[PDB]
Amino acid sequence: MPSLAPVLKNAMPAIVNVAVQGYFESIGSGVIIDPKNGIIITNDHVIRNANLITVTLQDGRRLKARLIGGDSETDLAVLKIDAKNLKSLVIGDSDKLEVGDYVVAIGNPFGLNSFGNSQSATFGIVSALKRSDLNIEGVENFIQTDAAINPGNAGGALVNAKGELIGINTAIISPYGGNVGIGFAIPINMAKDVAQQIIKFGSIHRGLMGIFVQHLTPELAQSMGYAEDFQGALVSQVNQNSPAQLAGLKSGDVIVQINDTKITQATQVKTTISLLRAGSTAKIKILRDNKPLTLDVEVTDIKKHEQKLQSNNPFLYGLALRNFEQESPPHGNVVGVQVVGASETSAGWRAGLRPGDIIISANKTPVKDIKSLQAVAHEKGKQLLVQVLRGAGALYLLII
Amino acid sequence: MPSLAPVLKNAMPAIVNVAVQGYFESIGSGVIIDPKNGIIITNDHVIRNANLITVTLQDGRRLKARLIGGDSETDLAVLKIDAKNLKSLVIGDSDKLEVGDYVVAIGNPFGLNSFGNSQSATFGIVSALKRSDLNIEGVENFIQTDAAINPGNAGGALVNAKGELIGINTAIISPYGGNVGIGFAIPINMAKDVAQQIIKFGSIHRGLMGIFVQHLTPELAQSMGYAEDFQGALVSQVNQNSPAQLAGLKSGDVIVQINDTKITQATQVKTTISLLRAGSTAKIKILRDNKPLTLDVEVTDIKKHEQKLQSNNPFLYGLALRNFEQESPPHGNVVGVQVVGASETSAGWRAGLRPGDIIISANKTPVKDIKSLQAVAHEKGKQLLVQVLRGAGALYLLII
Amino acid sequence: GDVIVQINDTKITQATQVKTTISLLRAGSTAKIKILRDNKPLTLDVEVTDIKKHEQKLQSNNPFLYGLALRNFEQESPPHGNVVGVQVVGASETSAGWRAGLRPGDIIISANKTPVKDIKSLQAVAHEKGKQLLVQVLRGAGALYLLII
Repeated sequence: MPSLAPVLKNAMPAIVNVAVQGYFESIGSGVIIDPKNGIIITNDHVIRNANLITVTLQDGRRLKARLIGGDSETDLAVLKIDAKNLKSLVIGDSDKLEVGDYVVAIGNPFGLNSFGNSQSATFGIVSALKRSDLNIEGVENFIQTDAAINPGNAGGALVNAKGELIGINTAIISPYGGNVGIGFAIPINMAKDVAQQIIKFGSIHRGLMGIFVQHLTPELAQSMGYAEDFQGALVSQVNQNSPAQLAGLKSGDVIVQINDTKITQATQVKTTISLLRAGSTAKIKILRDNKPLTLDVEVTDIKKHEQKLQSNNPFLYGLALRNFEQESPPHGNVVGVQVVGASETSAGWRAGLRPGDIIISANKTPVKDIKSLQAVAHEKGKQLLVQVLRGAGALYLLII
Repeated sequence: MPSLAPVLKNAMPAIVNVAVQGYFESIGSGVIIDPKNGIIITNDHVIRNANLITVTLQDGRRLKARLIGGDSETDLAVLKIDAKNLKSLVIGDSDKLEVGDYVVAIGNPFGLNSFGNSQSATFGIVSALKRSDLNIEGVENFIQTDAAINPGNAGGALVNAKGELIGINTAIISPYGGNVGIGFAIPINMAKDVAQQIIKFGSIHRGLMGIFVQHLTPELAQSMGYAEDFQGALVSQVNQNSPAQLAGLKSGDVIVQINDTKITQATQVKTTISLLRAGSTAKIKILRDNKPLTLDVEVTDIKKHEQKLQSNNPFLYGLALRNFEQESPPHGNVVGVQVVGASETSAGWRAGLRPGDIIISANKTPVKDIKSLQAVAHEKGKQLLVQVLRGAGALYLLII
Repeated sequence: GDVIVQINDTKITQATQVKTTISLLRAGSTAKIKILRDNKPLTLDVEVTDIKKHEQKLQSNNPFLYGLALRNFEQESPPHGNVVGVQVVGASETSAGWRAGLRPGDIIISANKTPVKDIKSLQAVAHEKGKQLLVQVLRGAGALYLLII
């Protein structure tokens, strides 16, 4: 007989039961990645805010679990179980998945197996790949399956016909919270990378290139000189003083490949960079007009680069400024720069500077334009003193 | 072509439609077990409280159905149809089922086939086996399937890839009552046994061994001297004056096999005994410590055992008694037995004895403890006369 | 019945002063307590000990039954018949017993396959040291096996 029984026999031990207690009892599933060190993988939201987490095997053993690390962005987490005689599953290649491939989802939906010896298997094909824009997670590269995934199936395994592990069941789209044949799983290659990174450092340190990326439609590709069937990631903006700008990356460029990964659409860029660790160079392969180029862009920590940026310009950082000219009573003819916006973390905001203020003098020197203001700001003192107009009133502020 | 069409062709005639009218119209499905005598099987809850039940075949024939018997505990029922030229399907072995085997569920969901010629087939694998603790039915040994089972699928057939009958679709778990890929069917071996027992006696007469069973976890197994991977049904309690107690069964014993059926977990004991008929001996194979033993335990009707139990101790039966000593005004020093609880069926309760009462005298003889009370109870009279303390007051009661 | 009359330098004239005087003291430091037992003057040196530490010294002394309130129990309760053992009046959520799934109202009839008729007997079985103590309890009509580690 044509059956999935033999293959599923060799996969079920690897899938376990996770029980959670917090300040509140949550249940979910887990997969055993490395039976040697006894470490299992599951969804972050399962073990979120958890005092005690308990893992039960098909053996029937109940074991206290220790939390190595977790990542809210990709909804992944790694646990260590202090046990032996654990069994595991062969890991597979999610990048080789094709729509229409048969898959089985193994997990504990509705807490059905009290004793852990009977996980639930549900059967389906791969509906779609590389799902994004779902807004379920910060970083999404989902596998879409019509195999039945319900509450409690999270952290469960999604396996191909051979029984290799290709995904971790995460979320579903439902009008009423029950499975309607649409479910999502995190591809194992992405998931394994996150896990292996977690064990090594205890957390994921992520960086930004400071680039905005736009989907490249065929209509749009023609106007930029490319072929209709051309594919890639269009670069709409490269931010000011960003690692991308330093590398020489420009607007109108089309990202065609990042490192080993090849890029055919914009949504692929964010997922590729998210796996990369901060402080490490990323090889970006682009086409500027129709000329091939290769750029090495630093992937930089968010907080760290925000200090280098403040260091360059301490006083005026985090401020949106517009040149301002108006005849406003009782001030009379007013010429200076207006504070369109201020950052709550900025030196200006701390000083009491507010949006809508008009800066007329800095360090007792009249300011008629932004370029003049930046000059006075450029010369370095412990503090910059500014005089601003707030409504009918005026104020003196000290940016330290 | 790789299809289920040929096999389902030889299965669809066996599945029929059941229509019910009561005081209220209910619809469901049925399967034809014996075409010779024209007997069909279905869920008990379909034909519950039913004045007239009508069966329609794929032939298009509509037939009045007669109710042989039904069992609320396993939610099964047998119907006899007075017709000829009926077709049926080969019955199969549910015990040979494995998780991942392809199965099809045949029934009339939502009443879609008005004329009976087009049952609905739904395709899925076997999600799990031996489901229990669901608390849907009194006796549960369900097959879990992700094939689509909806209202009106009850009493329908669940068939393997060969087209053999392996289950009767019974219940689903859903947040909103629609199929979410989790559905349950009664394994055919169990269902066939119930049916054949019904045909023979018209009802199921069930008995209790008076034994409490606990799941044996590997952690728990070690401390009792067994292997970590050992499996069985731990005997937590053997009731007082029970058939199990007479046979010599004790706490700490592990049921490893009952009759032909081998036992690997606690939930299997209840389902196994449920099939057994009262007044029939059950062969119980246990391990006391690590020593193999065999005991033959009588499976006894509940009403009969409680009459043997009442006969043994007539007056004080159904009473929970605690030795009582207290200095309570206006009684002064009070010594006697206190009625912690009384059974509404008890001789004591009928006599007007209530919980909280303190028995200080029996048959004009002072009672200072339970053992003394039981002695006075042991000597036989048509009635036992007791003197009780009810609050500040006292009462004389006559227990017959 | 002893009367604290002075702690260290601070002299004590009413009860509320004891708590405030000790509250200032740092853990792991000896406190000089001056009392009157009946009408005879005495001086005692009492260790001021951390709460978490003392509760670890306390668990070590009695590992299995710590955090439990136990009462001797005798009752004739169907369907058990004559029941004699110790009843769990209360359990502490931090106790080894509570973790094992032991609940108040349970009646312990056996420990390590040995029948238990009273607290003194239970404490004896608990006193002999194993990694775990196995107990059999009565919960309502049912009975349960628990493993206290």
